[PDB]
Amino acid sequence: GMFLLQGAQMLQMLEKSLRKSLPMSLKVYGTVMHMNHGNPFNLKALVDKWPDFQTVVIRPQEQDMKDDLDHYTNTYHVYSEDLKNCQEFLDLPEVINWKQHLQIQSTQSSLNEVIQNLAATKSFKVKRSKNILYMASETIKELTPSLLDGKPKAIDPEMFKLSSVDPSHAAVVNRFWLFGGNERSLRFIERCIQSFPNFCLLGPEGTPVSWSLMDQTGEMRMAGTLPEYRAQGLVTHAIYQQAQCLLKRGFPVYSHVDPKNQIMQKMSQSLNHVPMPSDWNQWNCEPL
Repeated sequence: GMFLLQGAQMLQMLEKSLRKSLPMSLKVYGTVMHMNHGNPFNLKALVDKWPDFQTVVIRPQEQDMKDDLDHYTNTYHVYSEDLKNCQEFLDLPEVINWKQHLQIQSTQSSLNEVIQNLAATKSFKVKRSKNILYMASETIKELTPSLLDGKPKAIDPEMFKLSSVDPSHAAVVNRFWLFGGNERSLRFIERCIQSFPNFCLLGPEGTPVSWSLMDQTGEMRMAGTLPEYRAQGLVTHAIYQQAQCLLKRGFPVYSHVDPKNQIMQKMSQSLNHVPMPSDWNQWNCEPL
């Protein structure tokens, strides 16, 4: 079937039900926690059955998804306890509109089978990004304790000053983001700057030299450093502060790393972030 969740009590019941599917449900779980704290991206949660759902999809509002090319807006967060149910649920046009350029995100790699099946029946092509999921040790201990000083090196506070990311910083974030470099990615970065608590280190003339952001899933993302300032652990500082902020507010701290990126794996380990067994996935889908 198809049921729309509404209000704090249902979103809390969904969070509780997803705790035993961590870390595979983490991409959804983080999104739902941020939906329950002001729903800044104006998302909605769909399940196939309630309360005993098998598949959950977080989607945006139809009337916000006007640009068929804007896969940053057209993002769906999925977790399923049964791949056949999942395929039947993602087959419903009120759940996912496959006629747009879209992204599916999940910490559950097994969904690949479902998405490759629908690629044939809904006539889309798919490109998959698969990365290493990292979680803070504090978040593992709170959420998945059965799976279980991390402070950055001191830097000169006269040279580098911790601030928030300003909207005027969006273009530099966009320039360095692996998934950015265009106007659609710039607008998405600007929505993350408006919506969430992000950190940067300012150098000469309040130019950002290193930055840490997060998106509507709660994941820490879009972090970067100007090339001239790399190898001074500036990015460790912005990420450390962003994580401390989220931990103090009771949110999960998690991120992902390209398995080829040795520097960012070592940076994450220096903060006591742990690689998890369930990969981070994004499927970019567009009509043939």
